Amino acid sequence: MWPKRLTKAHWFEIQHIQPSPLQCNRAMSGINNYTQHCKHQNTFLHDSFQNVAAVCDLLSIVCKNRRHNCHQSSKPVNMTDCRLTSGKYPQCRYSAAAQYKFFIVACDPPQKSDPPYKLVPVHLDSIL
Ligand SMILES: [Cl-]
Ligand code: NA
Ligand code: NA
Ligand code: NA
Ligand SMILES: [Zn+2]
Repeated sequence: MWPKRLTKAHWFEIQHIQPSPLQCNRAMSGINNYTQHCKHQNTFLHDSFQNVAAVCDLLSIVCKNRRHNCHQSSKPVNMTDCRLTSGKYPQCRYSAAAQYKFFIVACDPPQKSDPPYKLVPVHLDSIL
């Protein structure tokens, strides 16, 4: 059972930091249970939390929401794009598509419950 009271960064990890190979139907089940719906799409970054969090130390750039707490990866990474293809919740089923792309994360100072880096990733802003 996932903790019931997650930080933004912890939810980012759960939703977007997962290793490959991974199967979309299985990998989405916890996320969907947590949100009580079949999420229509989700991108899994096939990199470690530590490596993704290190992107936060890179130059800050503008986000889609017009804040300036975003940061671009210095290299592309392998990622899987899970796209909902059928099922009534909780029977959610997905197609998978591999990608090899740069990403942009929004980062914030850690909350008290987060690992005590200078900044932690909280939102997958873009893939590009
Ligand atoms: Cl991972
Ligand atoms: Na509390
Ligand atoms: Na990984
Ligand atoms: Na960068
Ligand atoms: Zn949709």
